[PDB]
Amino acid sequence: TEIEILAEKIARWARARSAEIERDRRLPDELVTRLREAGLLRATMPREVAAPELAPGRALRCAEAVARGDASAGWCVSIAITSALLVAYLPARSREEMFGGGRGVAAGVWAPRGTARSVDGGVVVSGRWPFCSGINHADIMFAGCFVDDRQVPSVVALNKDELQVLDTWHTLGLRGTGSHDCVADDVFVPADRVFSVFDGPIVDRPLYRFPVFGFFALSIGAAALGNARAAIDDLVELAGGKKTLAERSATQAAAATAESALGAARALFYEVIEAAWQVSHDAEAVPVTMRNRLRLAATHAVRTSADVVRSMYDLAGGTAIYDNAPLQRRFRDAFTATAHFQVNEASRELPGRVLLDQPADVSML
Repeated sequence: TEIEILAEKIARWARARSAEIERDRRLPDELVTRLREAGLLRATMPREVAAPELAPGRALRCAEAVARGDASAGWCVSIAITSALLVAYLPARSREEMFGGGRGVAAGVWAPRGTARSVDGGVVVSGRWPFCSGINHADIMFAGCFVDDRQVPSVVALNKDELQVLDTWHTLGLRGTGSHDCVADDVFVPADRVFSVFDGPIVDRPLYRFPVFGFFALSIGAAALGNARAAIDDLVELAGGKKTLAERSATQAAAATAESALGAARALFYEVIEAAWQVSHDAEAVPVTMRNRLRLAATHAVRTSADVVRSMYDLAGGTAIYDNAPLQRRFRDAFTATAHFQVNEASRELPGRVLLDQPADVSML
């Protein structure tokens, strides 16, 4: 069957529904079903819950291919396969309750915005989390919080049932991601469903040795990269018959600059994923040096993708300002992705610390 091939087929479906995806701020049910049937929304869950436990380079290649069809759809894949890693941090019994037998699609917001009081058998958590991508089609939301007075934050596995989904996702781009805010109000969480990411996974296999904050950052890079490739596709198709635009010296120098910039960002992206994947098979934890390279490459990929899409948009000139032009949505989507905290310009400083052998807190690298 081959999941990469299914990803490319689903990308073409996402492209054909892209007007409706943006209009409704959500993926159509038929597209969620395709994604679910191909295993893409649970690809990185462990084999014990009937899931592919797909290697991370393959999973990220799948996210990128769907993003080339539609950036919001690919982003949904990115967040679902990142969230799905946390299924490996649940004790066997709550894992089987929420995800057993092919069940459960996860969303996740890592920021520790909740406050959790400890009680008999569990905790009581309240808080509000912005930018919950995929909450429209997920069952479970992993959310970060502080438990009692601890200074190391925790994660609680909430059911969408007990949450209030507010209609707040009115944004420049990535509209289909429906990344609304979610509110918990005195929700009880059994102990079964509270953990620290910093204690490591219950399932101790290579996919879960792969750095989990690195993977999060890389999945945004994958969606950005797939969006940018689609923008170059759009410009090349326009330039042949616009009068021509293609026959003109600045256009080809710019097309050449963009193609080599994107190719170079893409090549570094997969080179560092493959190198970290190899050492994820070794006894010791993946070193800080390797984790540093994953974050460098993720940020570079998102920022280069934005530069590339901006250049294509600019070359299209008067065509791309109109709502019916494909480059306009790529532009809007690319400059929503650059705002994410895992891959913004500020995320260059800590990985620069490491490079310069300076004292650094690398707990979330």
